[PDB]
Amino acid sequence: IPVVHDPKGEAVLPSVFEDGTRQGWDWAGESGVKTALTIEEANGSNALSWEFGYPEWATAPRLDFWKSDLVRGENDYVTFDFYLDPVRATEGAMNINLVFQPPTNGYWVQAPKTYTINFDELEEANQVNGLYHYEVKINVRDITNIQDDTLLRNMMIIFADVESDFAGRVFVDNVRFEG
Amino acid sequence: VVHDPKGEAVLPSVFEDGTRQGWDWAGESGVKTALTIEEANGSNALSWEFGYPEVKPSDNWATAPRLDFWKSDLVRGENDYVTFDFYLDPVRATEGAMNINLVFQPPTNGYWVQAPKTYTINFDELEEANQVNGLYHYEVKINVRDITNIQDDTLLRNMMIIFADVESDFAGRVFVDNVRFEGA
Ligand SMILES: [Ca+2]
Ligand SMILES: [Ca+2]
Ligand SMILES: [Ca+2]
Ligand SMILES: [Ca+2]
Ligand SMILES: [Ca+2]
Ligand SMILES: [Ca+2]
Repeated sequence: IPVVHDPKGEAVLPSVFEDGTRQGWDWAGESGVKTALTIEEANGSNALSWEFGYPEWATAPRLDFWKSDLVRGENDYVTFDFYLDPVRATEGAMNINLVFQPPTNGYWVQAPKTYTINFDELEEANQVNGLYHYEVKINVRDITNIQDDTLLRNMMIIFADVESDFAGRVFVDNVRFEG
Repeated sequence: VVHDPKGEAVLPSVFEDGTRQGWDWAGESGVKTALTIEEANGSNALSWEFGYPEVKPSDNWATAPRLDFWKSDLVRGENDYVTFDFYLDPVRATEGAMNINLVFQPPTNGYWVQAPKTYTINFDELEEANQVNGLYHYEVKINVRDITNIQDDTLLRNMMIIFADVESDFAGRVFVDNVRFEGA
């Protein structure tokens, strides 16, 4: 049978994953990873979670969130808590990028700046018994091609390899816009 | 500050005529130090020196060198990548990384399109990089085929290259050579 995710639920922000569902989160059709998305505990709260490892954006997990009334408004950032529990992580890095697909902008605008996690610097990261925590914060005020009322349609988060050996489980929680 | 002669915009940019072949600092560049032509790896290259500050602005591009290249009839064509040779000769590089991004400003797409994939250099991995006598050589290759908001004939107007700090202590001289579009 196909991979089966936990129930999808209804798209809501902030996404907190406390109702047993993915609160509208799913794989993008073009995701390089389509493994099971389940709700798992991280740092005392339920979180969206999956496992994967990079060979060898083709190998990159790409999460997707569709919501009809998604607009930037007066928000300046998208933020989320991100946790990693590696089985292997000793070299390279991971780049996290944010994309929206406004129909008025050819179905693609990207937050200009990349959020980078450097696996050679894990012993400097916030951590509890092999669970590493990053407060991912990506500036969306800096997107000039949209206005505050532009219908964004869907948000994608891309987790791309940078010559890493990462393999393990990851967790996403508290996805929200912030001023 | 005195740069070497700007020259005329030529692509591919090989820097063999004693000029910058049209390359300059973007107005928003965080570094505006002398841009000169210097030898790297047996060829002449566009070069500057700088170091990132220890205090990191929350705007992750405020301290980034930003090169800019204006040319008429700047188009992707059937090419899939922008490539260049990038060299670093650090005096300090013990931690962090550098993110290289590529931006064009087509008037038909809001004066801003960006290659989706960042090219990242990890300073913790210098011992694994190609080097000769302290000069590290990276083959920067950035996919532009994946920009869906341009077409092969879209006038791009200008190209900038942003060299952003990722929690690094880099200080030293860098070199850029052989900037071009190329096919997959
Ligand atoms: Ca939660
Ligand atoms: Ca582990
Ligand atoms: Ca040259
Ligand atoms: Ca110091
Ligand atoms: Ca080369
Ligand atoms: Ca040196």
